[PDB]
Formats: sequence, structure tokens, C-alpha cells
Amino acid sequence: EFSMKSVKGLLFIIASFILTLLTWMNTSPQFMIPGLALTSLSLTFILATRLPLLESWFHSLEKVYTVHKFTAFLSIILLIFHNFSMGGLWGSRLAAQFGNLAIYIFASIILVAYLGKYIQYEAWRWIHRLVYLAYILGLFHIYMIMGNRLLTFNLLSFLVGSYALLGLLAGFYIIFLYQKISFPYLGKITHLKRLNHDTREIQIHLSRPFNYQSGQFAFLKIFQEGFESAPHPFSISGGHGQTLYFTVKTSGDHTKNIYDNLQAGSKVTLDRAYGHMIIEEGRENQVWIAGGIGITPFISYIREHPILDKQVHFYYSFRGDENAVYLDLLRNYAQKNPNFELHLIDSTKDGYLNFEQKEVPEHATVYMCGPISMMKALAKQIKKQNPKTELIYEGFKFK
Ligand SMILES: Cc1cc2nc3c(=O)[nH]c(=O)nc-3n(C[C@H](O)[C@H](O)[C@H](O)COP(=O)(O)OP(=O)(O)OC[C@H]3O[C@@H](n4cnc5c(N)ncnc54)[C@H](O)[C@@H]3O)c2cc1C
Ligand code: HEM
Ligand code: HEM
Repeated sequence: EFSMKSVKGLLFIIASFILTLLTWMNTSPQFMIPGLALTSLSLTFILATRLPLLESWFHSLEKVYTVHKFTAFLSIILLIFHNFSMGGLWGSRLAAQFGNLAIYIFASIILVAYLGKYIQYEAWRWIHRLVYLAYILGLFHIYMIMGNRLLTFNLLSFLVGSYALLGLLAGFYIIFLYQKISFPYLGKITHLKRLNHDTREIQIHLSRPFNYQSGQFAFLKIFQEGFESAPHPFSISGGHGQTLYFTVKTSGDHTKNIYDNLQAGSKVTLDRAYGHMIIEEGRENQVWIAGGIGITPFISYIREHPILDKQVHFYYSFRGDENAVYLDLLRNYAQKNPNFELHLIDSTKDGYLNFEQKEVPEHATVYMCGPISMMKALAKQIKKQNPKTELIYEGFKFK
């Protein structure tokens, strides 16, 4: 759910709508519903830019994309009502036909957005990018319909133009510029290690020092013959300065390609560090819960803090001993650090993680990284036991 950590972002949405409505209600009341939709559309594009301000305002990128989907639905509902109240299925003049085409493209794209199971991610993104064409068609419709009412020196013109320009710039940046100018960390793959039958560790030497905090992730672009160059999110699993570690589990065609065919010496690009699961900023007492590859952020901390400064109970749940990674590293860390408690749960034979019996520290922060299904029950049990325990969770998807 949403909390005060996102309130600023929420305020930015709410102030966006009221200021829009009060504007239209003052100039063209008959156009509150379309105009609001326009503002909403703009916000949708602004919510896709992955800018650090967005993460600061909405806490996490997952909440950013949740609000992005909400603005999309609000836009489409308002646009459908506007079409019903002010037209039919095809316009009589070019200005109305632009709106017809724009609304058809918007509806089709929103319908296809919930077709990700049947569509590869890159094809999904390429289909999704038609929102820019729909937005341009809608802007053309709006401006040829309104004429000089939106080209004068008044509040309505400034508001409409400002939101339209912000949406246009956000869409252009995310579609055409983000992968070309916003990936300034150029690196070379120097070492690869296969941890088990389906997980590979990648070591990257960068041209510049990379600043991150343990528990954060980054978008990686790989440049190799036979590899896709689309950015994929991976948690940083160690390294400092000009060295980075990423631990990739096989979960699809691209990650299987990484496990099988990735070569040392290939080019990689990284943009920046994302994430709200900063372990070093938590309480003194901490409980770590990792499911499978969700161990990747905590490992980073272990690799960057040889002497543990917190009281940590780590629960690592894996589906069989063949699916476990970094067991020797975790055992060495537990032996070296008396304040580190290690609980290895083989879910095939030991059952599952149950917190109805295990104790929790009083003033404790609980970090969760793993499947949402098994994290939800654990969070419910922990909240039932100690309702004031701080809880942070990070998932491995956006849609
Ligand atoms: C914040 C975050 C941190 C992550 N950290 C790790 C990590 O440390 N180790 C690890 O092994 N995996 C991690 N992942 C998951 C990793 O991003 C996916 O496994 C990978 O991108 C899927 O590639 P694929 O083509 O092999 O999978 P596919 O078979 O194409 O898809 C499988 C799943 O991955 C999603 N997916 C596919 N391509 C992308 C993409 N370009 N961007 C986003 N999602 C995509 C799909 O929506 C689907 O849910 C993380 C994901 C997120 C969001
Ligand atoms: C009017 C409606 C919408 C507009 C204008 C819009 C706009 C955009 C744009 C321009 C991008 C950038 C794509 C790129 O990287 O090239 C994007 C990404 C994204 N959109 Fe939308 N979108 C809309 C609706 C939706 C819906 C309905 C969903 C989910 C059901 C959604 C989820 C996402 C996600 C998850 C991403 C990021 C995917 C990734 O980069 O991995 N959006 N959106
Ligand atoms: C400030 C914003 C907007 C204003 C002032 C506005 C104004 C109008 C007007 C005056 C009409 C009547 C046209 C006619 O009767 O021929 C109309 C129709 C229409 N508009 Fe908009 N519009 C706005 C935004 C949008 C957007 C963003 C879209 C689509 C993305 C859209 C889609 C449509 C559609 C589909 C019609 C139906 C036309 C028809 O079939 O006759 N409108 N709008």
C-alpha cells in the first residue's frame, strides 16, 4: 500500500488534477473531462521516465509504475466518456478523426498491456511505444479543435501547453534518448562463474566508479553477437569502485543466454542505481528473508561489510541443495561474524518458512526479497506478532 514515503508524489498527482479542473471550470467547463484526461495522459508519460525525482517522490519504482497504470486507466475512462458524449465511431472532419484514431490506439495499447504472457518483452515494449503516436494525434486533435483559444496569454493556454510539452518531452526521452544518453557507465565483462546448474555470476570492470548502496539494483545492457541489447534489471551483488558483481538466474531466453553463451570481454552499459531496500539505513536489529535469487542484495552487503555492524538473522530459503548459491560464503560470514545468524531452509525437505513460532527482535527491520506469494504470508505473520516491526520488500517485476 501507499504511505507517507510516497505522499509527495501523490500530492504532485492531486495538485495536477485540481489545478487542471479549476482551470477548465473557469474557462471551458464543457471540457473539464477531456482536459483532465489530457493532464492525466501527460502524467502517465512523466511516470515512465525513471527519473531519480520520481523514485524520491514515489519511494520505489514499483509504486511509480502502479501510479503510471492508474493514470493510464483514468485517462482511458475519461477519454471513452468524452468520445461517447461528443462524437461517434468516426469523425466528420480531420480534427475529429485525429481524436478517433488516438482513442482507438490508446484503447488497443491498454488492452495489449495485459497480454504480456503471450508476448515477448521487447515486442511488448515496441507495441507499447505507439502511445507516443496516439498522444501526438490527440495533441493535433486538441490544437486544431481549439484554435487560438490555446495560443493566447492566459492560464488555460499555459496549463495545456505545459502539460503537453512535458508529456512530449518525457515520451521522447524514454523512447528515443534514455537508452542512448542515460547509460554512462561503460564496462567490460572480466570474469564469469557458474554457481549452480542455472545461476551465473558476472564481474564487470567499469571506466568510472559506480556509486550504490547494498540492496539496490541497476539496468544492464549487454553488447554481444547473438545477445539482445535491451536493459534488464538486476540487483548489484557486490563490488566497489570500478568493479561490479551481478548474479543472474535462468528465468527466460535472455537469462538462459547469459548463463550459456555470455563471454568475457563483452561490452556492458549501466545507467544508475535504483532501489529503496537500503540495508545500511535500517534499524540496528535486522531480519533478512531471501527466496532463491532474492539472496542477491544481501550478498552485496556481506561482500561490502566484512565486519558486520548489525544484529542480523538471515533466512535463506532454497528449493533443494542444487538451487542454493553462496553457501560457502554465507558459512564463512557466519563463522567470522558472531552477530550474524544463518538459517538455511531447504524448502524441498524442511518444509517452508513459518513465523508463527520464530521470535522477532523488538525494534527490528525486516527485509524481504523473493516470491511475492511466500513473502505475503510471512509479512502477515510478522505483522501479527509485532505490529510495529519495520517491513521493506522488493519484488522482481514491474507488470
Ligand atoms: C528490481 C529487480 C531486481 C532483479 N534482480 C535480479 C537478480 O539479482 N538476479 C536475477 O537473476 N534476476 C533479477 N531480476 C529479474 C530479471 O530482471 C529477469 O529475470 C529478467 O529481466 C528476465 O529476462 P528473460 O528474457 O530471461 O525472461 P523472460 O522469459 O523474457 O521473462 C520472464 C519474466 O521477466 C520479465 N522481464 C523480461 N524481460 C524484462 C525486462 N527487460 N525488464 C524487466 N522485466 C523483464 C517478464 O515480464 C517476466 O515476468 C530482477 C528484477 C527486478 C525488477
Ligand atoms: C495511456 C496509457 C499509457 C501510456 C501513455 C504509457 C506510456 C509508456 C511509455 C512511453 C513507456 C516507455 C516504453 C519504453 O521504454 O520505450 C512505458 C513503459 C511502461 N509501461 Fe506504460 N503507458 C500506458 C499504459 C500502461 C499500462 C496499461 C501498463 C500496464 C498494464 C503500463 C506499464 C508499463 C511498464 C511496466 C513500463 C516499463 C516497462 C519496462 O521498461 O520494463 N503502461 N509506458
Ligand atoms: C482539452 C482537450 C480536448 C478538447 C477541448 C476536445 C474537444 C473535442 C471536441 C470539440 C469534439 C467534437 C468534434 C466534433 O464534433 O467533430 C471532440 C470529439 C472527440 N474527441 Fe476530443 N477534445 C480533447 C481531447 C481529446 C483527446 C486527448 C482525445 C483522444 C486521445 C479525444 C478524442 C475525441 C474523439 C474520439 C472525439 C469524437 C469525434 C467524433 O467522432 O465526432 N479528445 N473533442
